[PDB]
This record gives sequence, structure tokens and C-alpha cells, in this order.
Amino acid sequence: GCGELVWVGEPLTLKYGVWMRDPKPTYPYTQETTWRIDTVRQVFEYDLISQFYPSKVHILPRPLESTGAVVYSGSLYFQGAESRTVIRYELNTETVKAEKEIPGAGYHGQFPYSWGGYTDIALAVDEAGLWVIYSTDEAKGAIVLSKLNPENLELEQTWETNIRKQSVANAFIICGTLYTVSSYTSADATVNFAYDTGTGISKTLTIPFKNRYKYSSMISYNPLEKKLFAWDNLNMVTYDIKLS
Repeated sequence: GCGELVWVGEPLTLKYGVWMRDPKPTYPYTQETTWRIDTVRQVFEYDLISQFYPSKVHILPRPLESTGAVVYSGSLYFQGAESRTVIRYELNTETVKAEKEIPGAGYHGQFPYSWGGYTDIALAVDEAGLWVIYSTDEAKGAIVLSKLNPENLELEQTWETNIRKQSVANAFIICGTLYTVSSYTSADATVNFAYDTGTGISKTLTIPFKNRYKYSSMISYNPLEKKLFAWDNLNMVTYDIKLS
């Protein structure tokens, strides 16, 4: 079921916008339900994968800072533009259920990934729940990650890791372990680091990770599908994975 990452597959290309799926589908939504963020204030909802024309359009109370948002358990979790605020938007009721300032988090170009953009703060979902990836001046730009309560966005647990956020191209979480992607000159990137939140143990890795562009892609692990989804500003792609 879970384990340490050992292999990543070749990226496979899947309207043109960022697509999101819920890894914990909640009635009235199902696994067929998909949401599109137009690229960034309307969320298009598609009940079926066939219509995927929209069955509904949501107007968010605030624009997104970046595409590093997630749908989880029936809510859209996103960062408000020009803020360090994470917002929980319940999609079926169109209600803002929670708002949270990520304490000390840099935003809007303070702690981006190596290739830039407004990638200071990213949300993620794994087998254990909802996470936020960021950094702070206190942490001196090292990656900080916090487990979020999905109901009220309290920070149930926080870890300060030993990797510099601006030195890596991207990051994702699988089975409670933070993985980063290298920012080398060539497309022959690697998963170069792992921090296991279950033990506090980190290590340097060399797993090949094929990356098409020097761009701060939106990467979103989907624990229900056991695959990585990524948006590179052109296409949605998926990476298969193998765990030990």
C-alpha cells in the first residue's frame, strides 16, 4: 500500500486548463467528477468525464495566487492571491468554510522553487490527508511542511526539513514523505531528496525524473490513483510510481 519511492514513470500527456480530481470523493460528487481552473477565479465543474461542457461554474470569493491548489473531500483548498492565506471553499454549497494565515509563510516571490513564479506556498494531499509546503524567514528558506486539519485548517503538525526550497525545482508528498525534484540544467532531473515525516529521517536520492520544461510545474500527487499529476502550463501529465 505505502512505502518509499523507488521509481517514477515517463510523463504521459492526458478545454485547456488545470484539471483537479478529488482523492476522497464525497457525495454528491463521485470519481467521475472533475474541476477545471481557467488560466484564475472561476472553477468549472464537470459531473461526468464525458462532459469533461461544464455542469456548473463556481465563482470564488478571491482569485488564486497560483495553480498549487487541491480538491479534497468536497472542498477546494487554495491560496489567496497576494497573501499567505489558505482558503477552504466547499464546492457543493459554494461556502467559505475556513481561512488560515500560514504562520510566518513567505509569499509572492519570497521562497519560490528554483525556476520561480509565485510558488512560495503549495497544497498537497496524500494517504494521510492535507498538507501545505512553504518556508519562513525563521527557517531560512528551508522547506517547511505542515499537516492541515481539513475541517478548520489548523496546523496539526509541522516539520522543518533540511533542504533549501529555492534550490529545488518542485516537491510532492507520498505516504507521508516529502520528495523534491532537482533543478539541473537538463531535462534529466532527479528526485534528489526525501524527508519522512513519520520518522524525521531524510536522505539524498538519485531517482530519474523526466521533466520537459524549466518551469515551476504544478505537481499534485493523487493517493486514490497512486499517480502523480502535473501541469506544465501546456498539458496535464501523469507519472506512474512504484513504492518499496
